[PDB]
Amino acid sequence: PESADLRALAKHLYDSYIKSFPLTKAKARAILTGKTTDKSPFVIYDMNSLMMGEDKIQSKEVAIRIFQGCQFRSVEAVQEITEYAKSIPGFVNLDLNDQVTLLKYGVHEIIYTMLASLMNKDGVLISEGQGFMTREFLKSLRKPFGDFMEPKFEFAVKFNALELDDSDLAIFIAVIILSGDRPGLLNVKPIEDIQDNLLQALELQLKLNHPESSQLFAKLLQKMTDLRQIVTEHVQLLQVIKKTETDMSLHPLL
Ligand SMILES: O=C(O)c1c(Sc2ccccc2)c2cc(Cl)ccc2n1Cc1ccc(Cl)cc1
Repeated sequence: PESADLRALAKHLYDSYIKSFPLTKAKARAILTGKTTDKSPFVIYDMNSLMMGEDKIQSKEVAIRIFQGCQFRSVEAVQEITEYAKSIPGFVNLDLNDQVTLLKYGVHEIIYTMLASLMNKDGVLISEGQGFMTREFLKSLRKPFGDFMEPKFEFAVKFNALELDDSDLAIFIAVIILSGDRPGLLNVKPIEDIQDNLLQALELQLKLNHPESSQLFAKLLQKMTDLRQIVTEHVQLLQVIKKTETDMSLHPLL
């Protein structure tokens, strides 16, 4: 009886989703189907394509500049995640430090999954679908730059297999956002109750959109906890960032 209404509420967030996320998974996999009216984006196999691809988008080296690109488009994505989380009923009624804490620990995970929406078996989409780069080239970068994005693939091959459509991610990223099992938290009640309702809606949205599917919900939550593993493992990265300041390089001619 109650669930009948929230579906609408669920779909409400769907609207804000595309209003907050300009590129949907359906359009990513679509532009990667080849059966699309739009032009096929260009691959990035070899440095030739890099030289001719920076056009279709202080820095000096580029093996760093790519990394700076990933994190830059990340700080662009968070600006979508802010307003999205705002559009969650009750979200602004929680404590400001509690909300910034919620996004504090979830951002890398949700950009992980969205990137998985732009990912595939071998490669990823760049610049709102206008580009495509390959993992094989990614393996060949100077260490540790070669190992930065591959785990992302190691998640995309597992996640995109469930082949969720945007109507599921629109609220799944909400349930990952409103997670109550984080340290340094203040108001316990609101995240518990709202995550309960969220889990109510998500349950039978999952069960409704795919009746042939067998227990995608549960194991997918298990993959949420796997995303928690990967935030446990981002501590290394945030320190490998230390390759970009005062490094005994003199530029007399450059
Ligand atoms: O300009 C971009 O949109 C982009 C960039 S930025 C860029 C990259 C190469 C030449 C010029 C800019 C980017 C960089 C990396 Cl190493 C990986 C993915 C990247 N992307 C695509 C991207 C799309 C979505 C998200 Cl969340 C993160 C990255």
